[PDB]
Amino acid sequence: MDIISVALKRHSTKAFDASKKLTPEQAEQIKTLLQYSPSSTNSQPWHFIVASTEEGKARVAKSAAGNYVFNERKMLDASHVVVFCAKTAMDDVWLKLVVDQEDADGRFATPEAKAANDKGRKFFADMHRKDLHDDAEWMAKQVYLNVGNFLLGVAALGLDAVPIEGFDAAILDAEFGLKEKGYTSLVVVPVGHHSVEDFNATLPKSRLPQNITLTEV
Amino acid sequence: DIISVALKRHSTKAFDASKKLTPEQAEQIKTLLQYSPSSTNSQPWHFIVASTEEGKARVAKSAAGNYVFNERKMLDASHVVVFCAKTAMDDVWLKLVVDQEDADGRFATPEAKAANDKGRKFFADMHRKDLHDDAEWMAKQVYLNVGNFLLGVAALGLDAVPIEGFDAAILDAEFGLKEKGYTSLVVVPVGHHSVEDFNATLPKSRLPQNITLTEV
Ligand SMILES: Cc1cc2nc3c(=O)[nH]c(=O)nc-3n(C[C@H](O)[C@H](O)[C@H](O)COP(=O)(O)O)c2cc1C
Ligand SMILES: Cc1cc2nc3c(=O)[nH]c(=O)nc-3n(C[C@H](O)[C@H](O)[C@H](O)COP(=O)(O)O)c2cc1C
Ligand SMILES: NC(=O)c1cc(N2CC2)c([N+](=O)[O-])cc1[N+](=O)[O-]
Ligand SMILES: NC(=O)c1cc(N2CC2)c([N+](=O)[O-])cc1[N+](=O)[O-]
Repeated sequence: MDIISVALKRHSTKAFDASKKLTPEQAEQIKTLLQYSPSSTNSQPWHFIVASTEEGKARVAKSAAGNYVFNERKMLDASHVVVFCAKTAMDDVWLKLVVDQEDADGRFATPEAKAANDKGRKFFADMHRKDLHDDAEWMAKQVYLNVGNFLLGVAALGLDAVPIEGFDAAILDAEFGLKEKGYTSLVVVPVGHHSVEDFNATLPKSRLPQNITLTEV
Repeated sequence: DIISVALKRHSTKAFDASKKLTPEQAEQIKTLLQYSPSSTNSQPWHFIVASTEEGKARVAKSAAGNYVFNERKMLDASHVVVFCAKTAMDDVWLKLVVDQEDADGRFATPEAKAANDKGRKFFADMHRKDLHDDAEWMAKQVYLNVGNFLLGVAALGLDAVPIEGFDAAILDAEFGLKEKGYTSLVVVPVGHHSVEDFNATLPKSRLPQNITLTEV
């Protein structure tokens, strides 16, 4: 069925059925979804942690403490749990890595075309790095775009999920040693299948009317 | 299959100005923008959809400086959507959201409505008072909407291209969204690519998972 039907019917799951795992093929597909999301200048300023074992999810679940105990069950009961992370700083060695990958994938007919791409990426990278001083926020924006792509995609695969901002990033970061690796956790997304306990599965979806949020010209 | 569309979609560099969206597709595009999820269902956004040649030209003005090469995408495309984020989360917006959820029957009792409003106010207060990042927090929700939109339109058989290469100050002044309490973030022309689009035949490139993904 069309994505409009998927968009109108998907929902944030409030409780997962821990016995319903992703199929082996589905496990590979969600990884493909994560990698192929678009990003400004194809910068891909991200890293993903995909927890599928009881041990792995327990380590992620440490972040659902304090005022976030509300999300612990979700992190432990879902089949797979994805931690979306953003680079803490945009370094030149990474920018080079991106251009070389496009080059190796055959996107530049001449060594001038490749040089033109590195320059174009350098323009935006420096605009945020040197002038605006918001490269951390710029990269986080790309990660959130990835989350959006990911949420609709998994729903399209007939999978349930829930985006989570309610977790302790410092706790999660320390658990997986992300700071020293050059990353920071932003959004946690448990994916699997909802249980009968998921009260949100049967409730009507609510959104502000278009006359308030949309202008046609 | 959604994996097929994720692997086949691409950023179109040039649109065929002859291919316009059908009235059904034009409606579906707005449905996608409206139904995207957001933290606490805060929906801190505004969208400007330009379908007329005059409307599109107004948007295209934000690319007259160092972004001249982006004007053609904005004019040749059937529909052009500029994603805007609120500049500040106000109690008036917070009430509109919870009252709308109430109208839509998401609350069984007035206590749940009160609890939902309190839970959202909690997250909203934290960002403006403590973290001092409410503007970026709302902007991130808008980017999440963009991610959802790009996949959605690709699945509809439509071509699109997210554009960051535009002057937000110019675009803001054009549509007066400044006084309205919004800021332009992303421009997304939607339509059908022309035979001229070089990116259409180009292989997609992404870093391998051994670099970006850790399994535990
Ligand atoms: C960035 C982000 C963070 C979220 N964090 C949480 C969370 O911590 N807990 C939760 O139960 N839902 C969370 N949600 C889900 C939203 O509340 C939900 O998307 C919204 O109410 C609309 O409902 P729907 O997703 O079912 O359409 C989050 C959503 C987004 C976009
Ligand atoms: C936030 C954002 C801004 C972008 N801005 C531009 C732009 O100004 N010009 C352009 O040609 N492409 C732009 N793109 C498209 C990206 O360069 C493109 O998604 C990326 O190189 C990956 O290629 P793909 O979209 O074909 O998968 C933008 C993409 C994103 C996510
Ligand atoms: N990687 C790109 O697609 C790209 C290339 C250029 N250069 C070729 C024209 C520019 N830009 O210069 O603004 C901007 C982007 N961008 O996505 O932000
Ligand atoms: N009570 C809820 O079900 C709830 C709680 C949270 N926060 C506390 C974790 C968020 N949210 O943050 O978006 C959203 C919802 N929601 O209504 O979908």
